[PDB]
Amino acid sequence: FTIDSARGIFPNTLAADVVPATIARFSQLNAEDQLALIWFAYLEMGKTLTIAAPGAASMQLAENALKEIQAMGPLQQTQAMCDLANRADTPLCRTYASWSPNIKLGFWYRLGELMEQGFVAPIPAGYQLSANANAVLATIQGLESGQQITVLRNAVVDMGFTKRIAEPVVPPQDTASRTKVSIEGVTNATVLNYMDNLNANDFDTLIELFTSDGALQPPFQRPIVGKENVLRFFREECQNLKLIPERGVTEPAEDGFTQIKVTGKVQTPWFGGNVGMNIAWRFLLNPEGKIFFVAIDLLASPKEL
Ligand SMILES: CC1=C(/C=C/C(C)=C/C=C/C(C)=C/C=C/C=C(C)/C=C/C=C(C)/C=C/C2=C(C)C(=O)CCC2(C)C)C(C)(C)CCC1
Repeated sequence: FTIDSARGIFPNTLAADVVPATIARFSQLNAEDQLALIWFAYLEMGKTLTIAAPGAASMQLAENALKEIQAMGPLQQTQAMCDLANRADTPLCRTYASWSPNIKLGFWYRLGELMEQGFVAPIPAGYQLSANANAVLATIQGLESGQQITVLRNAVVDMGFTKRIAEPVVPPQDTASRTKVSIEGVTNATVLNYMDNLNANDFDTLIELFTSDGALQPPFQRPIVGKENVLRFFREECQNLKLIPERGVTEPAEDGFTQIKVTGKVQTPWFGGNVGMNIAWRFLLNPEGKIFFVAIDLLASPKEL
């Protein structure tokens, strides 16, 4: 088999494909409506969910771009934001596209604060969304919180126009303070070491669990193939997560492989314990126990656990 055919293991797993569906609809909207829709979603979400502050290093990396926008007149500030949403080719859009997701998120977090305070051009008073935009926002507001925050993050990541700029790599958790996960039905050492090393930010140990040609598929993304690319992804995008696997099932696969499905919850440091995303992991292990393929799926509902 191939990496691409391994994408088919456990085909009964119902992923929350409403998320990429909603992003596709969002992406069709007029840029000002995209910005207003997210503003509306963010303000209403903020009534029950508090977003964690961006990290200090992230803010320093975005500081020069933020200062440039803040110095513009209001019409130019709005144009710059529309440029990002339209994916226009401008210097600002190219800088934005060089950033990791967390830096992009912290950039918009700060702009949102400044818009609330009146120091950056706000969405116009009394703005009404287009017919298509209003329906997109309705869909978002009917989703589970874990799906709502995934829509927002994906919309942020998709902006700008395509070096790589990321936050510094955090030191792994010291061994004496690490916790160990417990998974009903699953004692497989590779799966357990995967969860535990990711929870400890121990990416150098984590990557050694993979085959040389192995791949990791994040939710609604294509597989990331090979140790170099997977390790880069861990270091740039996978810091400070909390994986809470609950239960799993283990089955033989072709050629002496083993396939394992685990379900549980994951927390992002942007929301902490206030949002638990419903997640499945689908592992395909070679005869020596190395990870040939692992897919991480956002599940359609808690009924998929
Ligand atoms: C834009 C915009 C605005 C600002 C919007 C802002 C500020 C939005 C902020 C949104 C945030 C902060 C969203 C954060 C979402 C984080 C998520 C959804 C993380 C999910 C991570 C997962 C599921 C990890 C899963 C993994 C596992 C478990 C593995 O085993 C391997 C690795 C990996 C695959 C990664 C304003 C308002 C101004 C209006 C104008 C436009």
